[PDB]
Amino acid sequence: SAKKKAILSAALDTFSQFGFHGTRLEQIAELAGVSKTNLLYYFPSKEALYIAVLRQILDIWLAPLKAFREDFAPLAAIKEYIRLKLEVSRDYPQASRLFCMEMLAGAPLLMDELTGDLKALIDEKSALIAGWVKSGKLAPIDPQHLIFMIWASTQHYADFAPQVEAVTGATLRDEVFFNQTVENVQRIIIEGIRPR
Amino acid sequence: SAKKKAILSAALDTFSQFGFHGTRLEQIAELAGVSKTNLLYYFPSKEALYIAVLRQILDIWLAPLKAFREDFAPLAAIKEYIRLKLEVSRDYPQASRLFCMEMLAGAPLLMDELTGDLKALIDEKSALIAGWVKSGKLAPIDPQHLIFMIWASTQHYADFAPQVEAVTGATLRDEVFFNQTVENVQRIIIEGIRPR
Ligand SMILES: O=C1CCNC(=O)N1
Ligand SMILES: O=C1CCNC(=O)N1
Repeated sequence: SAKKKAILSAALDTFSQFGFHGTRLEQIAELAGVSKTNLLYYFPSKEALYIAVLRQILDIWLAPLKAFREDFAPLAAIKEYIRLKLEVSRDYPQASRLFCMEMLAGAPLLMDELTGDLKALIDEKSALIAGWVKSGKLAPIDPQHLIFMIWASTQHYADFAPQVEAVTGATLRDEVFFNQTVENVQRIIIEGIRPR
Repeated sequence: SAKKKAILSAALDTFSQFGFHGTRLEQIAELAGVSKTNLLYYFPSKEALYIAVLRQILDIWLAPLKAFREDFAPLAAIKEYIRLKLEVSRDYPQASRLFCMEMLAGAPLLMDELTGDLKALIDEKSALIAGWVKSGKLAPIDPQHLIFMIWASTQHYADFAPQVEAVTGATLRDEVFFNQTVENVQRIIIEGIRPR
C-alpha cells in the first residue's frame, strides 16, 4: 500500500482547507489512516510535507513544458499544453489554490523552488520558443510573457472558480463548459501567436 | 473621507497580515488614528469593513469596463483596458492579493457582490462585446472567456509577483519591464481577437 501517497493527498486537502499554520499533523494522519509517528517516518516536519505537496503540483503542471523539444510543431504543442493545464485545473483545483495561497503570502516556504529549478526550466524553454520566433513558426512575442499567460489563464478557472461560477453559472466539472473553456483559451492564445 | 480612507487603507494592511478572523477592529483603529467607536460610525462591523475593502479594489478594476460603449472602437478599447489593469497590478498589488485570497476560500463574504452587481455588469458588457463579434469588428470569441483572460493575465503580475521576479528578475515597478509586459499581453490578446 501507498501510505506516502495517502499522506500527500490527505495533506493537500487539509492544507487547502486550513492553511499552513492552521493545519495540525494529527489531522492529516487521521485522514490518511496512519499515526502521527508513522507520518513522521515519511516527512520529518509539517514544513517538509508542505513543500512536498507543492512540489507534486509543480511536477504535474510542468510535465508538458518539460516535454517541449526544438523539432515539435509549435502551435500544436502549445494547444496541447493549454488543454493539459485546464485538465489539471479541473482535476486538482485544491492544489492549484494551495499553490496560489503560497504565492499570495510571498512564497515564504517555496521561494527556493522558484529561483532554482523553475527559473532554469523557463530559461531553457524560453530559448526554445524564441528559436521558433526567429524561424517564423510563431509571431514575434516574448516567450516568458506567453508562458505566464498560459499559466494565468488556465489556473484562473480553479483559483477564481467562485467568480467564474457567479458570472457563467458553471464550473470545469461541467463537460460542455470545460470544452468551451479549452476552445476559447486556445483560440485567443493560438491566434495571438500564429504567424501572419 | 480622509478618515474613511485611512480606515480602509489600515484595514487592507491588517487584513492582509492577519486574515479576516485574526484581525481585531482595535488594531485597525490604532493604525488609522481613530477610536474604535469612530471606526464603527463608518463601518458597523468587521465584516462590512472587509467587504468595503474588497469593493474598493472592484471599483478600481471595473472602471474601464464600465466605460465601454457600443460606439467605441473595440480593439483600441480592449488595448486600453489591458494597460489600465496592469497599472492597477503595479499600484494596488496588496489589494489584488487580498481579493484573490477571498476567492481561494470560496468567497464566503464576497459572494453577494459577485452574484449581484458583478454578474449584472458582465452580462451587460458581454452583450456589447458579442455585438462587436456579430458586426465582424472582432474575431469569433466568447466574450466571458475574453474578459476572464484579461483579468487573469493582468492580475497574475501582482498575485504571482514573487514567481515573476524569480523567473525574470523584475517587477512592475521596473519601468522597462512594465512596458514590455503591457506590450506583450496586448499583442497576444489583441492579435488573438483581431478580425481576419
Ligand atoms: O504551471 C505553472 C508552473 C508553476 N507556476 C505556475 O503558476 N504555473
Ligand atoms: O478585473 C476584475 C474585476 C472583477 N474581478 C476580478 O477578478 N478582476
